[PDB]
Amino acid sequence: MVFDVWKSLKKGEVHPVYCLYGKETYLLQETVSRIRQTVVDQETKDFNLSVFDLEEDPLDQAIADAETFPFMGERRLVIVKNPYFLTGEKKKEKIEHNVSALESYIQSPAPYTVFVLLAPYEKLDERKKLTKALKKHAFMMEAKELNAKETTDFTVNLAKTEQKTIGTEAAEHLVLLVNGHLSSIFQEIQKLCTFIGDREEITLDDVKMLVARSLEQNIFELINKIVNRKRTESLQIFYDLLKQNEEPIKIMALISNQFRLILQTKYFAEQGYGQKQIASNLKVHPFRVKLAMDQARLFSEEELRLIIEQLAVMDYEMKTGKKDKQLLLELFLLQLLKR
Repeated sequence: MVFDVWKSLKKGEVHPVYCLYGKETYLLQETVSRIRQTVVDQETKDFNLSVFDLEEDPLDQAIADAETFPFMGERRLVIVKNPYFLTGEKKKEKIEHNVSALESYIQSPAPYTVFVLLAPYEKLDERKKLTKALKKHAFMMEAKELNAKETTDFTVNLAKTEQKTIGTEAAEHLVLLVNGHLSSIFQEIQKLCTFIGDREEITLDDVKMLVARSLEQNIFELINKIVNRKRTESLQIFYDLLKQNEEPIKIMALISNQFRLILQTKYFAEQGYGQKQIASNLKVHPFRVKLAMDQARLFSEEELRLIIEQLAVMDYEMKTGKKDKQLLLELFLLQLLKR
């Protein structure tokens, strides 16, 4: 897990070869950053840090760097992004790398180098020689996209890394408020750990007082309330947005993005595709795809198409000429509530 690596780095356990994979790029990024903070010194970072992207860079140069002594430092850091040849994708499109030299390197790596493969794919091809070599010689870490329940456990465990705790109710509420984004959970957990001072436990009350419901979560909820005929609850959500000075045009764009998502999700769901395949097809986090799937059940295809076109018209009427922007939005939302 991400936590195994993070805890290891803090104990001074830094290994010569890592393979960080999975589609949760934020955790890949955060981990690469912690490894950097561990091995690189700012005074020598020009000399002891190298980043390559195998989409455009030669593997051999990354290896030649890895085999160079650190310069006025104890360790060197070499980062190698996008080993697409670890997957089963169409191999004709890009650079034809020297995989065998890489296999050789990870099997006998330079003791003074920390070599990190950053492979933002869900799955590596287990049949590939190099994949087998990594599972043996590299510290493998998967940063997968989480569902609702997994996201709660992640939040609970995250608090522990700061020597605090958070109960499952408080954690579930936090995850709800930030609409499941891990980057937001990480941020809010750090704020909460500081906030509670000497106290050990982040309470549900701490979460509610400190953590603001995200705009994107508000948009989601506004749409729930509307499709559920809860007239005042949804008028209240909309008002609060305006009242904290969100721009009507921005509110509209987010509403538009969600309705487009619902239509797409409904389209693929009705062909039997699951939360899993839809997220990867749409390049949207499964957490957010699940919610769109739930909402898609409450609208017909024809409604969604109408709603979407209404929003494109509003976008144009707002961007061009002088119509009352808030009024345009009021009318739209009122139409939705009668209809």
